[PDB]
Amino acid sequence: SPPGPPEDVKVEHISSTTSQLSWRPGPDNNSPIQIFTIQTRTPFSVGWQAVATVPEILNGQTYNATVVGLSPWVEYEFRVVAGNNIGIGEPSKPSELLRTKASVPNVAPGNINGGGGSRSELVITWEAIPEELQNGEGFGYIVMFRPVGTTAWMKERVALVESSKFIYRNESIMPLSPFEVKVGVYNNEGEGSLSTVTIVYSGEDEPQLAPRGTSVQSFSASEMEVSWNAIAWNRNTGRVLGYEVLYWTDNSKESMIGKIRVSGNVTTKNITGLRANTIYFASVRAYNTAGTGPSSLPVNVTTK
Repeated sequence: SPPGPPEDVKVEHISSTTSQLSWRPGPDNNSPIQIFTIQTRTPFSVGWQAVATVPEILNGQTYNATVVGLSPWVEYEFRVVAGNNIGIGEPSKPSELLRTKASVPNVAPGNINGGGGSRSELVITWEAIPEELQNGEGFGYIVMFRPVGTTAWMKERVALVESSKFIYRNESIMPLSPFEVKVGVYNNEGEGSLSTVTIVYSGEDEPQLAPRGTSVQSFSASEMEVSWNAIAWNRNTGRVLGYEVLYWTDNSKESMIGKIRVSGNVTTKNITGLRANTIYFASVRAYNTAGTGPSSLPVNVTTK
């Protein structure tokens, strides 16, 4: 028969990314055990995970091993499942829950980006890392930036693992000035790794005027097509990168608002997935990296 569960699983010592385990074997069930497997479970874990050991294979006479590949400052518990050459035994009762010792963070955030804000702002955004990779207390992000062609990095720390936006303010800078930026990590244990570099631009002035000549037309029941005039550019109005089309309705089934953007010089947008035989309003506004300008005068139509 497959073996009974191992007994008295205890962590002798635990460090940052490893631990020392000891266990007693369970009943042999007439078939000599030749294999032991260790598994692990954390709060952020789904059930139990297999885990690597030193030795990389545990034989039936092995009642001790070091577990490798643990995440620093994470709460761990371990169980041991015995194994036969006839079946796979039942898993043991978990060790007394314990937290691994802290270490500096090893994983820089992803999707580093930014742009927008005012003419005297550099706005930097990243994706806040998984909570289990803080690896210690007092965790935060290291935002590093510099003008292109400058050598010295400027940097400023941002506490809390959930934070994901930094704004640098400096009246000296000009609109859409390029910057080199990268974001790293830190905690009470010191500074961890940084991200690769990408380029982010300073902000600019919002568009000042509203698009005119707004009209709507409907050919289908799922669709209405909004139109308007392109905004002429004079340097004292903002630059117009494109147009945002707002559309709302107030029917029996619901009331909703929708946003859809077009890029460049496109002055027509067919909106899809609409409700049949329904009153819809539209309204258009120009956008650039800094946000939107004023809305146009609304128009309306009715679906087929």
